[PDB]
Amino acid sequence: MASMERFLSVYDEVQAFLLDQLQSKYEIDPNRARYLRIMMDTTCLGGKYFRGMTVVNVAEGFLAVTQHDEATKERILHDACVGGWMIEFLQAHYLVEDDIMDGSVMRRGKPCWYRFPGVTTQCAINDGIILKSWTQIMAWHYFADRPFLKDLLCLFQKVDYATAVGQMYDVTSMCDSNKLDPEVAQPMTTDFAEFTPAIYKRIVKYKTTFYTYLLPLVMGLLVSEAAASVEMNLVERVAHLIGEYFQVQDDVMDCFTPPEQLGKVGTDIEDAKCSWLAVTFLGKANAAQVAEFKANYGEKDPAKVAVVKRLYSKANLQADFAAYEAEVVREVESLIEQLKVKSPTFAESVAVVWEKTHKR
Amino acid sequence: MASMERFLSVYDEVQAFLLDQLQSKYEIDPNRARYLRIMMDTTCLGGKYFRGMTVVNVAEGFLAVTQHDEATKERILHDACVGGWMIEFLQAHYLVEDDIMDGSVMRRGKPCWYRFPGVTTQCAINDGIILKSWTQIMAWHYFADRPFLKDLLCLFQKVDYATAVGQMYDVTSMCDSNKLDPEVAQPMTTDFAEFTPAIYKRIVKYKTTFYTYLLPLVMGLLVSEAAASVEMNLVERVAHLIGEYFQVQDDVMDCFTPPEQLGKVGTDIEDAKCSWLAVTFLGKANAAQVAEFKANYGEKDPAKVAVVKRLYSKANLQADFAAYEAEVVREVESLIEQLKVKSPTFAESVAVVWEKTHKR
Ligand SMILES: NC(=O)CN1C[C@H](O)[C@H]2C[C@@H]1Cc1c2[nH]c2ccccc12
Ligand SMILES: NC(=O)CN1C[C@H](O)[C@H]2C[C@@H]1Cc1c2[nH]c2ccccc12
Ligand SMILES: [Zn+2]
Ligand SMILES: [Zn+2]
Ligand SMILES: [Zn+2]
Ligand SMILES: [Zn+2]
Repeated sequence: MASMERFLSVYDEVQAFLLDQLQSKYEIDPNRARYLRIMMDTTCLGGKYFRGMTVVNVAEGFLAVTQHDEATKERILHDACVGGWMIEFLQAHYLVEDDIMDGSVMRRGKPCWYRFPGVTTQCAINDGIILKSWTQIMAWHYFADRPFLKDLLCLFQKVDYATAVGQMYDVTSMCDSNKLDPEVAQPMTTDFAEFTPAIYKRIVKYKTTFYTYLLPLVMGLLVSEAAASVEMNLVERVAHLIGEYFQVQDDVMDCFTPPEQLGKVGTDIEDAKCSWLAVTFLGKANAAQVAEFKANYGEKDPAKVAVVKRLYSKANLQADFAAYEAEVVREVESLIEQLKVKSPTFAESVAVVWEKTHKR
Repeated sequence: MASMERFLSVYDEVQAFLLDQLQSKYEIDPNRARYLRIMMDTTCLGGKYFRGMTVVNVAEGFLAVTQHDEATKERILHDACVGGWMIEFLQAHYLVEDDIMDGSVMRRGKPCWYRFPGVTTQCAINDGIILKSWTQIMAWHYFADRPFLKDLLCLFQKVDYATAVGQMYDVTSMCDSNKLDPEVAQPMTTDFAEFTPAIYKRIVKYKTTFYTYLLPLVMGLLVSEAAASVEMNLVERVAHLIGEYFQVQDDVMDCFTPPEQLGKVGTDIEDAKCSWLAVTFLGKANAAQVAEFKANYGEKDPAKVAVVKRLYSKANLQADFAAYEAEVVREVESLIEQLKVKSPTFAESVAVVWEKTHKR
């Protein structure tokens, strides 16, 4: 069985399980079951399934070098699929709630879920809640007697929290920290002093890397019973590095990838985000370029957004991206080599994760 | 130590723990720590702490009849407090997100959290996410080696899901079920056929009773190591009964308690909610009263809201409330007696829970 086909089949299985359980235990009626089915499908399907598949791919690496009964190999791959769907559903929660928080219009070439006519924000906040609850229902049902359940739930819990923290860092990244105050509306930064590489790294580390790289890699180890084969400090370091690179790419694409390819009109400039482009621009600009940036950043007006996009082009940030890319290739290859000391198989999974990120 | 004083002290302890951990592990800065402190305080404190205190009160019942070392009694009461705060923080999550979903203005005589000038919906959705994440961080840290941790996490997980499901039932309770469709905007019911006692019971059971009564009672048993002393089907039945009664009271107060005492302008009539008053009115009204109800329910216009409030007064729903109250007293006393068979101590805790609900 090709891994994707298996992964997708298990989607249907898990869907049927959750909807059947809503009918047999939660007194749900068929129309609300259908609404939840459509919500699940709309919010969980249609991406690349990179996160979930990584769990599968890591478990597959281990199966290739381990002795198991056929039924045990099937159980491990099933677990990896269910674990991969937990992560996909966790992502789905975040995208639903983030699109509402940000007033986003499109996601993957279709309207954000809250914008569907029969959903609205009033339902969609709650639908996002249900998405994350489903992660836990999946785990407790499929993994009830599993030796890794404790460790998986504790990991998942910490990743989810880190992610929420990172969302706070992200949506506040254009405020001056000294002024943040629930009681007082926030004038956006005028100095941009907090647009630094270290601060940027903090935002990305928490908002993206834990759920996108750390969780799938570690979940793949846990469902394999393989965590003690690896140095967890190395997994953390490589996860944070690769996940940073992934987010820098995303930031560049926000600004420069045409909307049909992105699936979205990018609005990071209008949203004053602490993006890689803004931080890097500010790391090389002269006084006049800085002053023009400050006059135009963070504003819906398209003439102002264009001035920022021009500032970026003429700053030749492509060069900085290529230098950043070269440094990450060094560090990621170094980490892959260190991982080979205790697990060559896992190191290869990490190499695959890196290629799929690097090329896309 | 009076139980409240202990409960409140443990709030400070847990707060310090979560904020210190954000600084030592999550790279948080002091201004964002302060923002999270104020969010926690605003959203978690100021109510009656009925839910959390019930956990304490049930654990206290058991301590009174059990032999324990002093240090064990302190550990059980500390656990009960932390467990009680999990529930308080879970409630806080729901109120934050519900107030946003419903576009509510006030909560406990103060602006809803999303309405604070330095919060906004964009932050508040996420703050509500963090609230629920904190429940899990508390459990894993305080209960890491506890024999009940599995059972507590699984229970909490199921209650939270039931609650989310119940929120879906509540916000869709004015739609015709046959028309619910994510793709199509929802004309509210014209027939009110789904305003029935059974349907009403389904909404309240899921939206309120599991988190308000079932979870605190069962948590109190789990932290006491006392769950096998009791018939869980009876706990469920009494929880659902008392929690129904609590919600009927709430519904009556929405409509008839002046706003300064409620802490809120009630909007259930404008919001077309399936409330006890609407269902009960429809259970006794004549044709002309029904037709006048349908012409005015579910509309902001204050002349229309007054017509509905008059319809309710002149229908003498006070009589139906008194009859409903009498029946619940029978059933709750019956259940309390059945609970005495295996645990007289627990039955008394349930009697206390009932009195605090019945009188308030
Ligand atoms: N009328 C506007 O659209 C202004 N707009 C709002 C964007 O949300 C965004 C960027 C900007 C200012 C701002 C942003 N984010 C913040 C957080 C704190 C303090 C200021 C901001
Ligand atoms: N302009 C208004 O305020 C109309 N108002 C909106 C209230 O939210 C509410 C009651 C009503 C109709 C409605 C309600 N809820 C629903 C769910 C599905 C379908 C119709 C409704
Ligand atoms: Zn966002
Ligand atoms: Zn982006
Ligand atoms: Zn509500
Ligand atoms: Zn109410």
